[PDB]
Amino acid sequence: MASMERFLSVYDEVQAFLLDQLQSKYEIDPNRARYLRIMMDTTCLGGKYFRGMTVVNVAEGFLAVTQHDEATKERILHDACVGGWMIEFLQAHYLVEDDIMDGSVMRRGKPCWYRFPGVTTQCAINDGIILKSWTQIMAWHYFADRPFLKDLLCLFQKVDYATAVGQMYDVTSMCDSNKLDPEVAQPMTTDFAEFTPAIYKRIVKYKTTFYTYLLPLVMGLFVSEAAASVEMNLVERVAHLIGEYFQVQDDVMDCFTPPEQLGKVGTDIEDAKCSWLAVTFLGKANAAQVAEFKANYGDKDPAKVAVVKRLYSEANLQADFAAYEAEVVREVESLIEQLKVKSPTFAESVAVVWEKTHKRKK
Amino acid sequence: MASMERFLSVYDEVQAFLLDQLQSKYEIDPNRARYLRIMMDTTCLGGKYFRGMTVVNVAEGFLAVTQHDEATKERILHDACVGGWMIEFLQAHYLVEDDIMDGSVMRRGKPCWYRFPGVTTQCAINDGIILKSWTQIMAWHYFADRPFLKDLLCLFQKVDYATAVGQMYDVTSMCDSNKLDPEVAQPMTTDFAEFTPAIYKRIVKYKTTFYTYLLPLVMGLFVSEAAASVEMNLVERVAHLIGEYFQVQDDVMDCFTPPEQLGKVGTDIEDAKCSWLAVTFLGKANAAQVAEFKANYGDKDPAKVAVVKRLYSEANLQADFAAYEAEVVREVESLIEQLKVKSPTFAESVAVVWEKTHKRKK
Ligand SMILES: CC/C=C/c1ccc[n+](CC(P(=O)(O)O)P(=O)(O)O)c1
Ligand SMILES: CC/C=C/c1ccc[n+](CC(P(=O)(O)O)P(=O)(O)O)c1
Ligand SMILES: C=C(C)CCOP(=O)(O)OP(=O)(O)O
Ligand SMILES: C=C(C)CCOP(=O)(O)OP(=O)(O)O
Ligand SMILES: [Mg+2]
Ligand SMILES: [Mg+2]
Ligand SMILES: [Mg+2]
Ligand SMILES: [Mg+2]
Ligand SMILES: [Mg+2]
Ligand SMILES: [Mg+2]
Repeated sequence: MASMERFLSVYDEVQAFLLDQLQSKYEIDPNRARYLRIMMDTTCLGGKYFRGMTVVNVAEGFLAVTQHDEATKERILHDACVGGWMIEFLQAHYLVEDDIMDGSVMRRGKPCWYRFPGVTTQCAINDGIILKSWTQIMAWHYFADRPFLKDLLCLFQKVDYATAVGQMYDVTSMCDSNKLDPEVAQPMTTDFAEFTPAIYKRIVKYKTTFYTYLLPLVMGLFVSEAAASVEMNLVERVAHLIGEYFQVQDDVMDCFTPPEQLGKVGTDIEDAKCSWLAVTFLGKANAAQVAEFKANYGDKDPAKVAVVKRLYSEANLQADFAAYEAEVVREVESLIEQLKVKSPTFAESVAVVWEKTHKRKK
Repeated sequence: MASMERFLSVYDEVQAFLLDQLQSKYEIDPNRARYLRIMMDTTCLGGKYFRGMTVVNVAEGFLAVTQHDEATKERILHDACVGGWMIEFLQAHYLVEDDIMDGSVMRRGKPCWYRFPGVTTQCAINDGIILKSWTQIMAWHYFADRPFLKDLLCLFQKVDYATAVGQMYDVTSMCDSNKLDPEVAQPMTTDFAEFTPAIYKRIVKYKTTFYTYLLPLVMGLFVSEAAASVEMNLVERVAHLIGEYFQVQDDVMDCFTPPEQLGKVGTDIEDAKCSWLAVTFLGKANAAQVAEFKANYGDKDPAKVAVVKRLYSEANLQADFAAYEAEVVREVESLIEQLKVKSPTFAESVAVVWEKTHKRKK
C-alpha cells in the first residue's frame, strides 16, 4: 500500500535524524550506531502500524474537508507521520519490556528482542528505555514550534502512565489482592475469585486502550488543530470500547491462532493470566470444569496447557465471543452515530478504525 | 538536619497526591495502593538526597539575594523541593533498572528492589517504569502554570536520554566494539584495548554527569528564574567535571568500601566493568601484572575477584587517585572562580556541592 510506504518514508527520516544526532552530540561510535539502528528496526518495524496509521487517517480526514495551502497540507501530513512514529516507538518500548515480563519467545515472527543472542535481558531493558526516550527527542525536535506541543506531551505522558498502571494490574492478575506484599513471595490464586469481567475490564482499560486507541485518535486531532470540534467524552468512550475489544481478540488469538499466522507464541495460560478466555470460561463452567481448570492453569507443562485448551474448546467460548462481538458492534455503531453530530469526518475515521480492528486475523 | 526534614515533608505531599490520584482516577484498589506506596518508599528514600538537596540549595542561594514577597519565597522553595523529588524519582527509576542489569544484591543497605521476595524482576521492571512516569505526572501537576515548565521538561528529557545512552556505553564496556552484533552472543574482550581514559570518560559523562550534576544545578536555576544570570558553558563544564569525579569515587568504593558502610555490594570486577580502577591499573601495570589481570577479571569466582583486588592494592591506585583528586580540585576551583564573574551566589552553591561530594564516604 502506497500510503503505508509514505508513513514508512518518515521512519527513515526520523531514524537518520536520531542516528546522526547520536554521532554529532552523543559521541557514539559506528558499531554502537549500527547496533541501535538494528534495535530500532527490529522493535519498531514489522507490526501492523495500526496506531501510527490511525494518526495519519484522522489527519487525512480533516484535510479533505478543510481549506489549507498545499505547504500547510504537507506540514500536517508530516506532523501526523511523526506523531504516529512517536506512538509506534512507545509500542516498541512496551513490547520489549512486556516480552521480558511475560517470558515470551516470539514477536512479529522473530525472536523477542531480549532473546536475540547478542542482546539478552540486561541490554534489552535499557534498549526499551532508549525507545521511550526517543519518543520525547522526536517530539521536542519536530514539534518544538507547534501550538499543539504542550497538549500532545501532556496527553502522551498521562497515556503512558495509565499503560504502566495497567501493566501492574496485568502482571499481578494471578495473585490475590489481599496477599500482595513486596516482602513475601507471591503464590498464585487458588480460588480465582478475582477473575471477573469487572477486574478484567480494569486490566484492559489501562494497559491497552489509552495507548492503542485514545492516543492515536486524539493525536490525529492535535496535529489537525481539530480537537475542539469533537465531543471528547465520546472519543474516550469509543477508544475504551474498541480498545477492550482489541484486547479480547488478542487474548483469543494467544490461545487459538497458530504462531505461523499470529507472529507470536502464546503464554497467557502458562503465565496464569486473567485473560478473557479464562474469565468467560469461569463465567459458564460447571463445578467439575472449574476444578479441572484449577488443577491445570498457570503451569508451563505442555500437558497441563493442552488440558486448559481442551476445556476452552469444550466450553464453546466461540459462542461467548460472537455474543460479545455482537454487543460491541451495537455500542460502537451507537458511538459512531453520536460522533457525526459534531464531527462527520472524525466519525468516519473511527468507522475505518473499527473496520480494520473488527477484520484483523492478527 | 531540619532542611532535609522539610524537603522530606514535600515527599509526603507528593506521595499523598500520587496515591490519592491512583484511587480517584486509576481505579486502584487498596492493596495495590499499599504496594506502590512501599515501592515508592524503598526506591526513592534512603539515599543521600544530594541531587534533590542541590535543587533546594541553588534556590535558597538566589533567595538570600533576591527581593520577593514571602508568598513568592514559599512558592519558590516548594517548587525547588518538587523539582528535587522529580530528580530523586528519576534516580529511583535508574537504580531499579541498573540493579537488575548489574546483578546487584544490595541497595541503600537493603536487598535490591528486584530481590524483594514479593517483587522479582518481572514486577521491578514495570515498577521502574512507573517511577519514571511519576516524574512527569509530578511535573505537569505541580508546574502546569509555571513559566519554566517547557524549559524544565525539555532539559529533563535530554538529560534522561543522555543517561540511557550512557548506560548502553556502560553495559557494553566489556565487549569489543567491532564485535557488537544483536545476532551473535557477546564474548568479553581479551585485549582490554578499549579500557582507556577517553572511553571511560565517555561512559561516565553520559551515564552520570547529566542527571547527577547538570540536571539539579540547572533545575535550581529554572525554579529561580535565574538561568540567564549564568554562563551555561561553565555550568556544563563544572557539572561534567564534578560528575566524573563523583563517578570515580563510586568506582573506588565499589571495590574498597565495606558493604556495611557503602550500603551496596560491589559487582564491577565480577561484571567486567570499565571502572576507573581497571583503567588506571592498565595505565601503569607491567607486562606480567596485565596478564594476571586478564586471567582473573570479569568472573564471579571469589578467588578470581580477590586476585583482582590484590593486584589493585599492589599497584598503589591510592596514589593515582590522590593525583587525580588533586587535579580535579585545581579545575573545579578554577571553574568556581570563573562562575563568580556573573553569579556569586551560584558559584557558592557549586562550592557547597563540591565540598559535599569531595568529603563523602558513601
Ligand atoms: C510494558 C507496559 C505495557 C505493555 C503492554 C500493554 C498491552 C499489551 N501488551 C502486549 C500483549 P502481547 O504480549 O502482544 O500479546 P499482552 O502481554 O498484554 O497480552 C503489552
Ligand atoms: C538505568 C540508566 C542508568 C543507570 C545508572 C547511571 C549511573 C550510575 N548508576 C548506578 C551505579 P551503582 O550501581 O549505584 O554503583 P553504576 O552501576 O553505574 O556503578 C546507574
Ligand atoms: C495487544 C497489544 C496491545 C500488544 C500488541 O499490539 P499489536 O497486535 O498492535 O502489535 P503490532 O501490530 O505493533 O505488532
Ligand atoms: C553513582 C551513581 C550515579 C549511582 C548512585 O548514586 P548515589 O550514590 O547518589 O545514590 P543515593 O545517594 O541516591 O543512594
Ligand atoms: Mg505479552
Ligand atoms: Mg503482558
Ligand atoms: Mg496478548
Ligand atoms: Mg550498578
Ligand atoms: Mg551500572
Ligand atoms: Mg557503582
